[PDB]
Amino acid sequence: YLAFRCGRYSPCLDDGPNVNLYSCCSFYNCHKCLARLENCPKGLHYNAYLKVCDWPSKAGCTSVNKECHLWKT
Repeated sequence: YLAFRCGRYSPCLDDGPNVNLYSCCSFYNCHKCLARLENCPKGLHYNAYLKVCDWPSKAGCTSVNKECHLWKT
């Protein structure tokens, strides 16, 4: 049924904050056919387990994209 077809802007099935599988500083914010990422302060990683942020040594960054320093949020 493909309920997304929006690309990285719809990696979820509903709406809300979710764990990113690629970026490491900006997590995935699911919003309709749009997934706005959110980079933490001081190049921090988002704690998908708490919908918050935290160093990359505690937030466990396992996203395919470890080098989040590739663009500007």
